[PDB]
Amino acid sequence: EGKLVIWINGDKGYNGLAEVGKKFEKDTGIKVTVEHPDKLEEKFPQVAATGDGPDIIFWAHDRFGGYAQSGLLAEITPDKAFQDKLYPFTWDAVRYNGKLIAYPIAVEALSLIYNKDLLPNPPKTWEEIPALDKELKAKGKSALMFNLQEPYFTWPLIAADGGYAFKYENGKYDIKDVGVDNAGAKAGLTFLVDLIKNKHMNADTDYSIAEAAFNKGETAMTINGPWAWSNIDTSKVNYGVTVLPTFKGQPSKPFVGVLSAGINAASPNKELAKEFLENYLLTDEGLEAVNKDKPLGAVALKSYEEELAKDPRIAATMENAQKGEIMPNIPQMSAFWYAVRTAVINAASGRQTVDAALAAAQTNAAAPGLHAIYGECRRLYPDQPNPLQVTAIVKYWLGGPDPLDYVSMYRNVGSPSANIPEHWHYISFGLSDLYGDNRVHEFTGTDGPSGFGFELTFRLKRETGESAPPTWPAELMQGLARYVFQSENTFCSGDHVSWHSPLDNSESRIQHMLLTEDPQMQPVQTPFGVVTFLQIVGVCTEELHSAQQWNGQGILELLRTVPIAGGPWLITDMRRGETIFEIDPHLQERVDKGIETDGSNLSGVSAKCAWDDLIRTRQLESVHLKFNQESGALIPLCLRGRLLHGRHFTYKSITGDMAITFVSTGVEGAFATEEHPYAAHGPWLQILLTEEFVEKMLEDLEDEFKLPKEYSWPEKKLKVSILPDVV
Ligand SMILES: OC[C@H]1O[C@H](O[C@H]2[C@H](O)[C@@H](O)[C@@H](O)O[C@@H]2CO)[C@H](O)[C@@H](O)[C@@H]1O
Repeated sequence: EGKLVIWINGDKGYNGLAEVGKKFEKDTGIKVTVEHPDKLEEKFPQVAATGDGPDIIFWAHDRFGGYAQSGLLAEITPDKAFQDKLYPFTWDAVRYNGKLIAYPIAVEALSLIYNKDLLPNPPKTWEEIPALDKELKAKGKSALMFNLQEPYFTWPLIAADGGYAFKYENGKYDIKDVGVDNAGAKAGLTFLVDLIKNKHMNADTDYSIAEAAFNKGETAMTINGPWAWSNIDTSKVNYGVTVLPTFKGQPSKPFVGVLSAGINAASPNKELAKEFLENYLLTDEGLEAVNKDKPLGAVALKSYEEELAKDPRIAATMENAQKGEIMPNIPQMSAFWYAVRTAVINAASGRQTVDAALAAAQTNAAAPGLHAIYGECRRLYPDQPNPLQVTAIVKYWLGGPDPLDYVSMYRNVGSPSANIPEHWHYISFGLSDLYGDNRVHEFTGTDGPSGFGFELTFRLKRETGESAPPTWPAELMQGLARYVFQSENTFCSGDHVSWHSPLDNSESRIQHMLLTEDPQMQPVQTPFGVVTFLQIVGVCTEELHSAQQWNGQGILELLRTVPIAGGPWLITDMRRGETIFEIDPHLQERVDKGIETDGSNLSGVSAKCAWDDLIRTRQLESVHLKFNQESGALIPLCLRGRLLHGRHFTYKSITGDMAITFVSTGVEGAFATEEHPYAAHGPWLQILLTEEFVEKMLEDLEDEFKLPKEYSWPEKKLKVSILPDVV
């Protein structure tokens, strides 16, 4: 046996297609499920990896070339007698690198739908509409309303003056030659932004807002595909479907899309899928059942096409399809669509000028490394297609100071069941290789790290009454990114960073940072390398010191067990006023134990100290070490945490040039022999302590405020005193 699961976008006929699925189950006994998940075009390549996905997937052909290259689609194998049933150009739309990768279903193209009662003669040009809108606003109506959230609906205007996505030149598509940035495209988008300034259209208008407006008669026009006609029938609005308005004398060029059905390559039911598609859905009866639910446009099945051809609504669809351009199916299409999805929104909402919104989409459409990261982000935040975002306006590769080209700011609602608070999630762009053209980072192929190999992320606890994420952390990430770039020393999970300043420039006690693998962002494959995601975690100086004395990983584990200091997701709360050792005093024990068993990472310190006798190599037999109180409290960590693990530890002087290097029995390099344990080169003193003597010395050192204290022995002496160093 086997099941058959189908995905089809919500605006299409999923109920008519379900009827066809019923007839299949009747005649065959195989159950056909139909689902219309949100953002199915993005979710497919996500869950086709785990094969948790549909046996069949429906969408415009432009997406498929991208699926096919990722090996997510099985090649379809119709015989000649079936191929003759559909038009040759619709098989063209589903052909990628020589193979048929999906069955074509229907041809879609945007048309101008107008309310005959409100507007008997629809305007032949775009420029007519501002005028036409004043007349309609007088009697309380509007002239035009259509989806401005999706570039698919505003692209006909942008392309009217000849703006394009990729150029069909010399037999192929030129992937770097994108045309969203030329005069024609700016002329089209400038005109769209104008309409919104003069309040003929509103930037907030999405699909369901426009559809409701037109179907209640509140607006005289709209732009939409054959699928929308069904609901205008139910509204009983007296409407007609016609050619789109011209712009500057040239026609609107809508991207024509062929609704196609592909078969999952991980489907165990490729044969059942071939039967359902070839001998049920693709016939006069099957296509009819889907057309009745929501019109398909001009179907690819020659027979049922000639039957509907009379329908003037179809005639107007193909008239606009002729003036438009058929969408390419190359993998780079999704990139292009996203680049423009943003450009149009930013340019319309006022976030950005038309001239720079399109100049942005130009570099970002071409740019593979950027795309991949956005793809993960969109995997985490499906319902935030346009996040507040900081952009470096003077790019880092034109001499600019700030190396992060972008920093995106998402809203993470957290988890109420697992005690993870609502917070802001920042992701950076530019530490990895975004463009792969040797502009910022050396191109090192698909094998190895992409640029530095990671991007920063940050999770900031949401303060109360905060409508939007603050922007100060984007500044911080610019600071860290500069730190990495200039030094060329990369970071790993567990590393620490001394910042010595409250991260937000308020008095916050959080003044440092540990780094750790972001708990949600998953490493990505890029055509320029691999990109993992490091997350910054704010910490107090007390905690930064623990991480230096013990380890980064160990302290990170602790921040996870104290919810108000990070929790499982290590969220930074900038209003935290207590260290984790003051919240849970019994944690200090865990660290000390962690040091006794793992050992200290601290190889030395710059502190107030000196030594005295009681270039050459002076061999001595009586030594008097002098420390500050602060650096004297270190001595037990030096003994227990390093000399016992067979490691050296060095105190540098900083008031001079003296130094004291404690050396265990049996470490290479070092000139105290233990025939004569106290040798000096210099101001450079090395003193070797046997395990026996270290263990007893630790008993004798118990750190109260008495000074100067002094400890003595048969070997040696050790003072801790106060001002002498600074004087
Ligand atoms: O807007 C970007 C989007 O455009 C196209 O999506 C269309 C789709 O082709 C239509 O059948 C209908 O469902 O409207 C969609 C836009 O809301 C592209 O096919 C798609 O890849 C792209 O992301």
